[PDB]
Amino acid sequence: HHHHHVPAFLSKLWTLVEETHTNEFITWSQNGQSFLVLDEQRFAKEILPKYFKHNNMASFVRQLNMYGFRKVVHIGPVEFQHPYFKQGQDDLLENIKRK
Ligand SMILES: [K+]
Ligand code: NA
Ligand code: NA
Ligand code: NA
Repeated sequence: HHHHHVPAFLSKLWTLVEETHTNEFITWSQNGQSFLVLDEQRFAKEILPKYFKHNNMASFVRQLNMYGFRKVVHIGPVEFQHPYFKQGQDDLLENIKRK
């Protein structure tokens, strides 16, 4: 029920990150506070078509930016975070707003 009013993109993303089957491509990271895409190219070819019906990483990242996700960088893989996108906490998803 936490997903009714959540944009379909975000609901689908959260479920994708949660799904254990897809951890080889995309996983929770930083104690569930961020998520990690292990290889942009592999992810865009093998995950984006099934889950989002396209194969374009820059368009997926543009949607992340639209909802206020940011990149996590060390002081290829890419890591993103949003304060209301967290492991086992889909009750927070309704807080995520568009630009
Ligand atoms: K996953
Ligand atoms: Na951003
Ligand atoms: Na996050
Ligand atoms: Na969440």
